[PDB]
Amino acid sequence: PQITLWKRPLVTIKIGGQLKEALLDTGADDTVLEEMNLPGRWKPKMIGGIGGFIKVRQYDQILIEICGHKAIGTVLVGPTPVNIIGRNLLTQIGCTLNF
Amino acid sequence: PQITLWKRPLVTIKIGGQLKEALLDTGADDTVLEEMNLPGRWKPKMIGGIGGFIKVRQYDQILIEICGHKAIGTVLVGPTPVNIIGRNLLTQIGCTLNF
Ligand SMILES: Cc1ccc(N)c(N)c1
Ligand SMILES: Cc1ccc(N)c(N)c1
Repeated sequence: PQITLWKRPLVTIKIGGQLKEALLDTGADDTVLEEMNLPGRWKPKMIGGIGGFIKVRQYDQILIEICGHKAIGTVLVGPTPVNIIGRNLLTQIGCTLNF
Repeated sequence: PQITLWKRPLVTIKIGGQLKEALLDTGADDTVLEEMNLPGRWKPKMIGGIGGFIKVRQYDQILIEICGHKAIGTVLVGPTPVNIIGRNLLTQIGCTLNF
């Protein structure tokens, strides 16, 4: 689709059997989701932004559907206040910025 | 232009006579720039993100060129580590996400 920016670009995602909403975030290197259990093996990670840095759990080769577009890759889970879809997954679904 | 997301979407901006680079950030409600002097009247503001909240100075009706596209509006200045072009200005230059 083509998404405009008058509101926050929150779209529907599906991950580990659950439906969520997530922000398509061209300013996020990585994908970061609110707390949730996800399969198996993780390795710690730190991410920073405005205000500071948080500890997250990194999970590799995770399947995630983003508005009907399936992608497999790295998902981080931790104390973010919004689910964020970062460039790691945006590249996979073919996402571009246009103006 | 059409920008892909393999790298961070850092583009050239011009503000208050200076050339800078800034991230086109669909995850930022607001525009936020590293420390710099700018004309006249400001009113305090707080912004949050990952890790916490920072204090910024809000400036209204500021002219800013974003890759050749001129926009006037609110610019915040404060201790951000990257210059961020948020949705307030992205809407003005006609910026959309497409996939
Ligand atoms: C369900 C699942 C969990 C972790 C990994 N690493 C993979 N590939 C798949
Ligand atoms: C140069 C300049 C500074 C502040 C404001 N508010 C405006 N409009 C213009």
